[PDB]
Amino acid sequence: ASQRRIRTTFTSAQLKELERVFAETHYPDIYTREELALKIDLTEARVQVWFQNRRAKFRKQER
Repeated sequence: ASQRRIRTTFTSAQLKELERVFAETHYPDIYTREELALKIDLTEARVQVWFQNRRAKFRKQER
């Protein structure tokens, strides 16, 4: 099952990696999301949510 979309379930190491990938690729593709899912050991849906919310936050903070 997926995790709550508004809850953080990641470590500082996991968030660091997720942030790094975001900076490089803002919209992970099929295979990238798959690998990301393996990195966090959670459904791909969880990756999609994180990057979707992170992208929204980016746009809000974008100047």
